[PDB]
Amino acid sequence: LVPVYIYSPEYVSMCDSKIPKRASMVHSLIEAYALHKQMRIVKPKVASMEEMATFHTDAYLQHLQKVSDHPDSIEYGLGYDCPATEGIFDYAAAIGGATITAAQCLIDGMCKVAINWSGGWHHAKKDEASGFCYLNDAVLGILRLRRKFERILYVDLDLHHGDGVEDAFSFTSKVMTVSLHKFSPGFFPGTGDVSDVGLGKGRYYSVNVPIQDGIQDEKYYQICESVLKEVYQAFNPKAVVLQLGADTIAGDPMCSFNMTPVGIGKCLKYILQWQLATLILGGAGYNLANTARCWTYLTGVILGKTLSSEIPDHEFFTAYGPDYVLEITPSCRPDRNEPHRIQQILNYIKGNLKHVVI
Ligand SMILES: CN(C)c1ccc(C(=O)NCCCCCCC(=O)NO)cc1
Ligand SMILES: [K+]
Ligand SMILES: [K+]
Ligand SMILES: [Zn+2]
Repeated sequence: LVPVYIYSPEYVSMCDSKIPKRASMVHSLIEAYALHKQMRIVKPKVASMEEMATFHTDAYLQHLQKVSDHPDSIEYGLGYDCPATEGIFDYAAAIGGATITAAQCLIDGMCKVAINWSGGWHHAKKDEASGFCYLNDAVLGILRLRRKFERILYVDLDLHHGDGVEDAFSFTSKVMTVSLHKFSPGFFPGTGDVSDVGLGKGRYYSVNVPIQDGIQDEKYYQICESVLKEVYQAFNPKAVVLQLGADTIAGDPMCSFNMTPVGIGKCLKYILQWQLATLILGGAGYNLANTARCWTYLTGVILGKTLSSEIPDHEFFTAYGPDYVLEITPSCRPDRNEPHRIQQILNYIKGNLKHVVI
């Protein structure tokens, strides 16, 4: 019935310690619009060792636990991108447990939509941290959904390729991954061309949409809708995990895409009208107020509400200056997506999906 909102004061505090206080900012703006009163608030459980090991190796988890300049930390992806800091293991278990909790609410029929805005760390591998992701909560959520759902669709609308989730399932046809992302030689993580379709028994069950700098709402939605329409018809998913990293939004320091929350919101609406069990994740997002703006707007989308344009007073009201509105304005810079290259990509994907059964 009513969407589940994964939240506790303790969870937000844990998450608050790259994105300082971002979790507080997201939650307080959502509360400032009183959207929490229309959702079922569910305290997240901390992920157990066994739950985390549904994906990650015990060697990696014990190392993460142990360092939470160790000679083995380079081997496990900890360092330049993923600093070893105290309590990072408790932080990871909290995020992983929160997404698992959301997945369990979906399995139990408590809701059709469960939200963990602090999840979405799509780069972590079974045995290695990557791209500021210590634990892959999306994979953990998908593996939990697999207890019930025979076909799971993962949609990744983060600026970056969801490589960790794709690689985790690249050999299976039970989970289809779809990532829209900037793809450009030199741009992290460097994978996810349209020719990347998965491996072995999973061949054609990964979909990658490489997009160039400067794309705005209308063309982004056209791409997303056409891919997801073809995907829905070909795969007939029974559950969806949706990653909504806001580093695509105009004003992010990544300064790559030029999206607003309204355009992401149309993609979200298209997925929601499927009326499937849907697990909503956040992810990256480096302009903190814009990320709160985005995910607050999307929470309203989930609840079918139109939010007031004026940022309501709350703890972080001043971060929304000097104009204090919810809307985000695209930057005045070129869209580098050639329409015929985009259509070539769509044709390639359509052909790939003709091989997908059931
Ligand atoms: C100014 N400064 C200190 C930095 C700027 C950029 C990066 C970076 O992109 N590094 C490569 C790793 C990018 C991982 C992207 C994480 C993400 O948003 N995934 O969705 C690093 C430092
Ligand atoms: K993506
Ligand atoms: K797959
Ligand atoms: Zn990203």
